[PDB]
Amino acid sequence: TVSIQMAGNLWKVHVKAGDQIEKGQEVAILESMKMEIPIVADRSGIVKEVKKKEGDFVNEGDVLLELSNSTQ
Ligand SMILES: *C(=O)CCCC[C@@H]1SC[C@@H]2NC(=O)N[C@@H]21
Repeated sequence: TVSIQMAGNLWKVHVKAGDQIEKGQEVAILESMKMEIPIVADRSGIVKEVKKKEGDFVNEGDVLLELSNSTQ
């Protein structure tokens, strides 16, 4: 459902399976080779699955989150 938008490392994560998010709420943060980019929910929903973890490597179009309302 939600995906990373820049090359980097998933500095922090703020979602869990079964958690709730709302469009524009902070769900992760990128470090990007010493740059800083908040990662916010592309759409509201209940989280079904987190496709990465805090500290994982990530890239533009790499998966981040899967939502029950979007994986019906
Ligand atoms: C350089 O590679 C050393 C570690 C860089 C960590 C970076 S600096 C910008 C981001 N903010 C932060 O606290 N950590 C990330």
